[PDB]
Amino acid sequence: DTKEQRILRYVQQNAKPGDPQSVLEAIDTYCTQKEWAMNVGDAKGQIMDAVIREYSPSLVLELGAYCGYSAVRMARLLQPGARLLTMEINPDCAAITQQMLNFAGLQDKVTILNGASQDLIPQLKKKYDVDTLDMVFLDHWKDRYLPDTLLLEKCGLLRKGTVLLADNVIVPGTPDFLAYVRGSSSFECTHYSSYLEYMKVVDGLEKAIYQGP
Ligand SMILES: Nc1ncnc2c1ncn2[C@@H]1O[C@H](CSCC[C@H](N)C(=O)O)[C@@H](O)[C@H]1O
Ligand SMILES: Oc1cc(-c2ccc(F)cc2)cc2cncnc12
Ligand SMILES: [Cl-]
Ligand SMILES: [Cl-]
Ligand SMILES: [Mg+2]
Repeated sequence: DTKEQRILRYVQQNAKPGDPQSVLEAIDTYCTQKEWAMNVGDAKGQIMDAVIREYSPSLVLELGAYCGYSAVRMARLLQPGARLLTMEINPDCAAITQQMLNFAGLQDKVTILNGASQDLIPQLKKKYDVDTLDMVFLDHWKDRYLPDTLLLEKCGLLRKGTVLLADNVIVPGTPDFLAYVRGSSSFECTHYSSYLEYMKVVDGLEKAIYQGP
């Protein structure tokens, strides 16, 4: 078995079904005590939670699901009827994510789209009936942050006030994205310094608010 399979099994055996908080705790504990994994983690998770509660987004897009940690984290704070779409290129992780969401009881709030973000983003309007996004969590490969942001704008998916929240802007880092949004009059940016998940290593999130053309 894989590390991802072991994470899911641990959750199933150490958290309570339908209790998102106990799922996060179980993942955090396994990844602290047993095997590191690239979940956004509790340190940065807490800053995400603060952002989510500030904006109360009705429709969130996540880029990069992995084992579903962040999707559980965001979905648990969504208001009734509010939705998350999460894109995941690896089918094994998409399957882990779905199972994680099911265990947590958040499956009716989340749709996991198995495919590349660059292929799926142009389908959101027609195929998934999206108008505009309220928030986007960028947490997939770091070289896609900038191209996918520009694609989101091209496809008419951003509106005035759409909140981009980007993980890992320090480690591994996303230099082209960071310099772009910070230099653009189309974004209002704020940096939230934190720590790499499960490590004493500085990391941070960037919040970039779309201001229109
Ligand atoms: N272009 C792409 N489109 C969709 N998913 C991608 C991608 N490039 C990478 N990924 C996926 O992005 C993930 C990054 S890890 C995501 C962790 C998750 N947000 C959390 O905090 O819990 C991996 O599962 C990887 O397969
Ligand atoms: O949060 C993350 C962390 C790391 C990562 C890996 C190795 C390392 F040494 C440090 C950090 C990689 C990621 C890829 N996609 C999404 N999120 C990531
Ligand atoms: Cl990467
Ligand atoms: Cl952490
Ligand atoms: Mg990350």
